[PDB]
This record gives sequence, structure tokens and C-alpha cells, in this order.
Amino acid sequence: KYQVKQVAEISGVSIRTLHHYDNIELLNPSALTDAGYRLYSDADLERLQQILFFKEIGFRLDEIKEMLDHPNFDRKAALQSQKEILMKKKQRMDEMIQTIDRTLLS
Amino acid sequence: KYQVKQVAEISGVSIRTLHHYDNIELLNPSALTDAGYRLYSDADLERLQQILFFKEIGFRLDEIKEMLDHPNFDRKAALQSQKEILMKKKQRMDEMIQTIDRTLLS
Repeated sequence: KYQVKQVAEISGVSIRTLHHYDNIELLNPSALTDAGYRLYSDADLERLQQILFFKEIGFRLDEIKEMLDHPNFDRKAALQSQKEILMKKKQRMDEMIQTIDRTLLS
Repeated sequence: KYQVKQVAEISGVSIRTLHHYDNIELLNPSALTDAGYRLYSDADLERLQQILFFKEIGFRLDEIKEMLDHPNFDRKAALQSQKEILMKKKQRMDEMIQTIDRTLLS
């Protein structure tokens, strides 16, 4: 029911980006207009939403492609897994910063 | 005075890695043996050291290539700049984590 331009509007996601999704089979248009323009369902938006969220959380376009279709996917698990990844990525920054403060004492 | 294999030993940096450095003009051997083997000075190690440090701090091989040769380079500035970059990279993680905790309440 929604043309590419409508969703890019609704979501705030770029057309260019949205195209890229279609291209990597990450998010594909459900229908097609009679002139050949791509059409999107609400279930389609329902997916764009998952995408934007995993993306917000820290996932790369590719690992998101996986998660989405996989059967009995474990959300709680993934999120709890990510939270740990982030916690390590953070502590690592903290170390780098410390190292800089130590050096910056001369 | 030091052959590739010696430094890879002294530094703990891989030969493969060290080679890559020579290849991107990041760190180049001073001399050459009579058979054509690459030789490194101490000033050369003196550089490998700067490299390993900027690398530890968070710099990519390329931005390090710059810093090294540039004339009146401002260390204090760079480090203070990096510390900020890191501080933002950190706060960003923190947000992502928060977002996950919020979601993980259902």
C-alpha cells in the first residue's frame, strides 16, 4: 500500500538506504504497482521497524539479515549478548582513555 | 642492525604485520643486507614504538601514517582530541546499552 517515497517519509529512512535493503534481500517490497514501482506492506514496515531497532542496538546490516528470518530466534539472548559485547567495547574505550590520561601527565 | 625476524621478536609484532607497514610506507627498513634482507635502525624501532602507541590509543594505520612525518605535529592536541573521540564513542555505547535494558523489561 506504500510506495518507496511514502515509507522513506514515514520512517525517515532514506530512499537510497531503503533501496540498498531491497538489494541485499534485507527488506523486500511485497507488491508492485502496475507501472513497476515497488510497494510495501505494513508487515513490511513491521520489519523495517525490527531492522531500525537492531541497527540502533549496534548490529551490522548483515547480522540483522540473519536474525530476521531464522526460526525460533532468541531475542532475549541476542540482546543480552549485545549488551555484553557493548560492555566490553566500552571498557576497552575506558582503557584507551586511561592510557591517554597517564601519558598526558608530562 | 636488526633483521625483520629480530624485531618481530623484540616488538612482538608479527612479520606479516611488519611487512604490511613497509608496504604502506608506514615504517620502512633503513638498510639492506648484502643478500637483500631488510634491516632496521633503532630510530626505526623508535618509530615502531610511536606506531604501536598510536595504534593502542585508537588510531587506524592510515591516520598514523600522517601524524608521524608531519612537521610541527601537536601531540598534546591529538591525544586530547582522541580522548574526546573515545569519550563520545563510549557514551554512545552507554546509550545502546540503556536502550537494551529498557527493552529487556518485558
